[PDB]
Amino acid sequence: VPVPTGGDDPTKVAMLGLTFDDVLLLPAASDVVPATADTSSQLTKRIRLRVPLVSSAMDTVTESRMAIAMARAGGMGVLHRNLPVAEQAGQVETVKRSTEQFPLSTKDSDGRLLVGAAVGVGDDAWTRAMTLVDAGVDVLIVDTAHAHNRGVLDMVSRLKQAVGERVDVVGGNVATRAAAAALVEAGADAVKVGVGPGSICTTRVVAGVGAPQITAILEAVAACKPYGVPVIADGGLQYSGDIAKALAAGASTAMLGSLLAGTAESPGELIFVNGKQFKSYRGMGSLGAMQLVPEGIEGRVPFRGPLGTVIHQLTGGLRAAMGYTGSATIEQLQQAQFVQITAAGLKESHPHDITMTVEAPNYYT
Amino acid sequence: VPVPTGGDDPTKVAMLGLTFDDVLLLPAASDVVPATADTSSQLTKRIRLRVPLVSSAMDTVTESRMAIAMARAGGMGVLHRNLPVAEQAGQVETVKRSTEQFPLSTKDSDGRLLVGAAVGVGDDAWTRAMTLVDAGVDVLIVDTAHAHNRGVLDMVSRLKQAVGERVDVVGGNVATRAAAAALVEAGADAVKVGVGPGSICTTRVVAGVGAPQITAILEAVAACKPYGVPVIADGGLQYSGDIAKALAAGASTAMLGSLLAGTAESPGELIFVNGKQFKSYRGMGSLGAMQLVPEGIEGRVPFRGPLGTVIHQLTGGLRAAMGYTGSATIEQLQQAQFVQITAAGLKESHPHDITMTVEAPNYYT
Amino acid sequence: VPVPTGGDDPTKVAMLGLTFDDVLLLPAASDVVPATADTSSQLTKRIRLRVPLVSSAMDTVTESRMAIAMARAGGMGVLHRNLPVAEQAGQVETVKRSTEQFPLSTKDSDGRLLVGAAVGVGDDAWTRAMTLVDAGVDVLIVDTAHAHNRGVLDMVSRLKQAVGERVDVVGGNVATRAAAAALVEAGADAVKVGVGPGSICTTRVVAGVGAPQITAILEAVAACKPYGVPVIADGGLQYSGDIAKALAAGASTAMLGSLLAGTAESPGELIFVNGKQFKSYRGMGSLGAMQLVPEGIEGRVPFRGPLGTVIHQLTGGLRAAMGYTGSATIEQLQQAQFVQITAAGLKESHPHDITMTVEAPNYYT
Amino acid sequence: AKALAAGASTAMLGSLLAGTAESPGELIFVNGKQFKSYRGMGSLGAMQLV
Ligand SMILES: O=c1[nH]cnc2c1ncn2[C@@H]1O[C@H](COP(=O)(O)O)[C@@H](O)[C@H]1O
Ligand SMILES: O=c1[nH]cnc2c1ncn2[C@@H]1O[C@H](COP(=O)(O)O)[C@@H](O)[C@H]1O
Ligand SMILES: O=c1[nH]cnc2c1ncn2[C@@H]1O[C@H](COP(=O)(O)O)[C@@H](O)[C@H]1O
Ligand SMILES: O=c1[nH]cnc2c1ncn2[C@@H]1O[C@H](COP(=O)(O)O)[C@@H](O)[C@H]1O
Ligand SMILES: [K+]
Ligand SMILES: [K+]
Repeated sequence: VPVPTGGDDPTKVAMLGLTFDDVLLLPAASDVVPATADTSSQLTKRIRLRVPLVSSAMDTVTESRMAIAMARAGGMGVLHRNLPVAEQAGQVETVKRSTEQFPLSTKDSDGRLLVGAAVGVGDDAWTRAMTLVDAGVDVLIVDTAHAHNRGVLDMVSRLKQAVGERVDVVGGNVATRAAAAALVEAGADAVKVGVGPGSICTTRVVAGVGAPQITAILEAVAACKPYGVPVIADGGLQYSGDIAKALAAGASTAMLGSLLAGTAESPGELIFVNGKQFKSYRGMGSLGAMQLVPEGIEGRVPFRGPLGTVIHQLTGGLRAAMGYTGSATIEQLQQAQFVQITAAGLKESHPHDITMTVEAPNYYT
Repeated sequence: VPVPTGGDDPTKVAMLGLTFDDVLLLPAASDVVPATADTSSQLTKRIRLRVPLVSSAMDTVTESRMAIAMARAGGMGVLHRNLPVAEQAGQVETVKRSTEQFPLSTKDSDGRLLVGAAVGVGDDAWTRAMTLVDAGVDVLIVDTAHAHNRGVLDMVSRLKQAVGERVDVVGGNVATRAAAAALVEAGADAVKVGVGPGSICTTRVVAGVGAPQITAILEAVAACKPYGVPVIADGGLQYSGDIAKALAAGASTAMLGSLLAGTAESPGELIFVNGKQFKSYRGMGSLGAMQLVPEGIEGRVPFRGPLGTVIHQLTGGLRAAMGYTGSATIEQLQQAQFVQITAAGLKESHPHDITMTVEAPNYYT
Repeated sequence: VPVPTGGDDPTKVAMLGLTFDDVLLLPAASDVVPATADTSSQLTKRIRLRVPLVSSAMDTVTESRMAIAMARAGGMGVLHRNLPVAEQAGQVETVKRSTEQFPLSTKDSDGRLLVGAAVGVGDDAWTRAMTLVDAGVDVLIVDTAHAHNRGVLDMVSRLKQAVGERVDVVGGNVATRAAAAALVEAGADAVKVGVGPGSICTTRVVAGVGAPQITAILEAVAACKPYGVPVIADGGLQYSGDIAKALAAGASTAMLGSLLAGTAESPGELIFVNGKQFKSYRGMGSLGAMQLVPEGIEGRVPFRGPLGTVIHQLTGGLRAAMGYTGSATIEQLQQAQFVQITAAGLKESHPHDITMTVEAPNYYT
Repeated sequence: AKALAAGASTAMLGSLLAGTAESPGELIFVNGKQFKSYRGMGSLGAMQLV
C-alpha cells in the first residue's frame, strides 16, 4: 500500500533524474562522414549559428574580446552584467563596430558580429535593457537564478511587447516543464535550462534545490518543441560528449562556462603556481562577485590557450557523435536513442587500468 | 503518463546497460571437473580454436612474434594495419612459414599456423586485402570503429563475393541488434562486438557514444545466433572472470588487448621505472598513432613475462568457471545464468579489509 | 518486447543480489532488554550452541587451541584439514581431553568439549572421516568450494549412512535454492552457505562466479526451513551488524574468518611491523596454502588479543540488534524485516565528517 | 699519470678492472643496467671481527 520510498503520496518523489554521466548515445545506421556533418542550429527562433555554442554571461568568462572571438568562431557571446550600464553599452558598441579568415562567423544583415547582453529584473534593469537596445545588441538574456517567478515573466512580456520586432528575448534558467511552458506563454524567443548543475554552483548544497540536467532538458523540450522555441542547456558540461548528449536530448544550443574560462581570449590575467599556468574563475553569486549567503565559489582552472583550438576540439567531438549516430544535422541528432549506464559502466567509459603518460588534447588527466 | 526519467517518449532511453562488473555467474548443478573442461569454440563458421582467445589488431600488441605465439598457444592473432601493405604481407608469410611442444597449436589443412589480418575500408583497403589473400591469410577482419556504415557493409559484401570461399570475413565492431543483423545479412562469417569499453578508448567521453559490453553482447547474440554466426567480444576484458562472463553472455570468442600488451612476445621495448618493468600501450586512434581529435590515449602497462603463462592463467580461470557452472563445453557455458550485483557487491567480490602481502599470479594490485 | 537489460530471455539475468551493505534492520515493537536476549541457536538438527558463532576450517584460524577457546566461549570450532590424518585426529583428541570460569561452554553428553572436523571428497577423505569419527569428533563438515557437485552429494549420503547416528553432517558451500534442496535431500544435517564473499576469496574475480550473501542466505533458507535443516552463513562478515543481518536473513549460525584470525588463540607467530602487531591470514586456495590456478590470497590482519573479548564484543552487538528488533530469541530475530539502502545511505551509515581520535573497542578504523 | 710522475714505477688497479668482463663474478642487472660485484678483502663477506 505505501510508496516503496516512504509515505502514502506517490507524487512526493516526482521522478528519477538523469545527468550527463548516467547515459550514453546508442550507435545507429549511419551514412554520414564526420567531416561533412552540418552542425548549424537555431539559437533563437530568428538566429542560426554555425557552431551551437554560446559563452556564459560571467565576469570571468565573457567580455568584448571573448564575445568577438566566439562570434568569429561561429557561435556567439553574452556579455556579463557585473559592471555599470555605460561600460556594457560601450562593450556592445565595441563588438558591433569590429575577411576570409573566419568563414563561419555569425553576422546580421549589416555584416557585423552578433552579440548578446544579459539583464536582470527591475526598472533599473529596464533602463539597462533600453540602453543596450539603443547600443544595437541582437539578443537580450533575462538572467535570473529562478525564472518561474512572476517578475521574470512580466519582464519578458514587457521586453517582447516593447522591442520585440528588433531584438530576441531569452528567458532565465528553468528546470521543469511548467516553467518552460510559462516562459513560452510569456513570449520568450529562447528558453535557457538548468538550475544547479553549474561547476561553481552551490545551490544544490546551500538550498537543496536542483534538477539533473538531462531530465530537465527532456522536460523543457517536451514543453517547448510543439511551439518551436529553442532550448539552451546551460552549465554542467565538462567534455564534448556532454555537449553531444545535451544536443541529443533536444536542446538546440549549449552555453559553456568553465570550458571557456581558461582560454586566453577570456577576461582576467594569468596566474603562475609551481610553474603551471592557471586563470581565475568564479560564479556570479560568489562571495567576491557579490561585492549575504553565497551560492557559488571561487577557484582556478588550467590555462588552455587560444579559443579556436578549444572550439575546434568541441566541434570535432560533436561531429564524431553525429557520425556515430548517423545524424546528418542537429535536428536529426535531437532524435537519437539513449542507453542508461551504472557506476561500473561509468568507470568503464573512462580510460581504466592504464597509467596515462601523455595527455590527449580532447581528454585531460 | 510522462516517463519517470523525463519527457513523453518511452523509447528515448532505450535500455539499461550492464557491463562486466554488474553481473556474476550463478553456480549450477555440476558434474564437470575443471581439468577436463573442453574450451574449444568457433571463431568463424569454419574455424574452431582450441582456446577461445584472439589477440587485438593493435600495433603494440600483435605482430609476427605475437601471432605465432598465440597460434601455438591454441588461439590466434590478428596482424595490425598501421604499416605498408608489403610489410603486412611479409608478416603474414613469416607466420605461415614457421611439433609436440605445442599440442594445441592451431593449423590449417596443410599444417601451417593460422593467422588473420585487419583491413580498413576503401580502394587502398581493397588492394591490401587482395595482397593479403595472395599472401595466404586465413581470416580478414574488416576493422572499423562503426560497422553500421553503408560503406563497411558494402566492403564486407564485396569481400565475401570475391574471396568468400578462400578466407573468412569478420565484420567491424557493432553494439546493437540491428547492426549485427545488418552484418549477418551482408554475409559476415563472424560479428565483432564492442564500441567504447576499450581500456585506452575515449569514445564515450569525446563523443559520448558507447554501450556496456554485456548488453551489447546479448543483443548481438540475439541477432546472430539463429543464423549460426559466431560473436567475438572485443574490449573491456581485464580478468579471466570477464572472459567467462563474456562467453556466458553468448559470445563465442574474446579478443584481448591490454592483457597481452605486457607480454614478451608483444612488440615494443621494455621500460624500467623505479625498479619496475613496464611496456608502452597505445590505442590505434591516439594522437601518437594517428601520425586531430584523437579517440585514444597512450600509457604503460606492467610487464607480465611470457605469453604462455598468461594464456594458461586465463584458461585456468575459464576452466574454473566452467566447472562451477557445470558446463562441459563452451556451448553449454553460453546458457549459464546471471545475477545482477550492486556496488557493495562489487567491493565484496574483490578481496576486502585484508593487507595482501604477496601478489597472486592471477590477481594484481 | 526485449528485456530491458538486453536479449530476449527474461531469465538470463535471474535476479538482483543484495549483500550485507545493501540492507539495514528495521526497528520494531520491543519489550526485550539486550541483557535478557537469548542468543542460543541450532548448529545442526541435534546440536544447540549458546553463541551462534563458529570458527572457520582454515589453517591460519582454527586449531586445537582455537577450538578449545571457541567451545569454552559458547560456540564451536572446526579443525582444518591441511595436514595429515593422524595429526588431525591428534588435534581432535587434544580438544576432547581438555570449572566455573566458562559457564557457557558447549559440552556433549559426557561433559567433554564439542569440536568439528573438515573432510574432503574421495577415498582418502573417507579414511580421514573414519579416523576422525574413531577419535570422537561430533560434527563432520564436507568442506568443498562447490557443493552442488554429484561427488559431494554422494560423500554426504555415504557419511550419513555410515556414522549418521554418531555424528552430524554439514554440507559444503552452496549459493542457490536448488543446491540447498539437493544437499537437504542427500541427508545433510546442516547447510553451509556462501560462494565468493570471503575476505580472502578471489573466485568472483578469477572465475567470475559468485552470489551476494544476503540473497544466497534467503534462497538457501527458503529451501531448507520447511525441513528444519539449519543454515550456516560462511564468509563476508566484518562487524557484529553483519552477524545480526545474516541471522535475520534466516541463517541459524555464522562462521567467522578474519574476525578470529588476528586473535591470540589462532595459530601462527605474531609479526611486528612499524611498532604494531599483525598475524598471517591466508585463503585455503592461495598458492602459499596449496603447497594450479589460485582462488585466494595471503595477507596480515591486525592483532586483536584474547578470543573472549572479541566474542563478547560480537555478542554485545548481536544483543543490541535483538533489543532493537524486539526479538526475544534468535528464531524471532529470523523474522525481522529489512530496508534497502543506496550508496549515499551506505556512507551515511558509517561515521562521517568527524576526525576520530581514539578507536572504539568494537568499531575499527 | 700523476702516480707515475710522483716516482712510482707501477700502478695497481682495483675498481677500474672489477667491472670488466674478465673479472670473476656473475653479471647483475638493475633497472636494465649492468653491474658487477666489488668488495674489499676485509669486508664482512670476504672474512667468511671489525
Ligand atoms: O555563482 C553562481 N551560482 C550559480 N550558478 C551560477 C553562478 N555563476 C554562474 N552560474 C551559472 O552556472 C553556469 C556554469 O557553467 P559551467 O561552468 O559550464 O557549468 C553558468 O553558465 C551560469 O548559468
Ligand atoms: O584508439 C582506439 N580507440 C578505440 N578503440 C580502440 C583503439 N585502439 C584499439 N581499440 C579497440 O579497443 C580494444 C581494447 O581492448 P582492451 O585493451 O582489452 O580493452 C582493442 O582490442 C580494439 O578493438
Ligand atoms: O582460498 C580460499 N578461497 C575461497 N574461499 C575460501 C578460501 N579459504 C577459505 N575460504 C572460505 O571463505 C571464508 C572467508 O571468511 P571471512 O574471511 O570471514 O570472509 C572462510 O571461512 C572459508 O569458508
Ligand atoms: O678490505 C680492504 N680494505 C682495505 N684495503 C683493501 C681491501 N681490499 C683491498 N684493499 C686494497 O685497496 C685497493 C683498492 O683499489 P681501488 O679499488 O683501485 O681503490 C686494493 O687493490 C688493495 O690493495
Ligand atoms: K573506455
Ligand atoms: K571476495
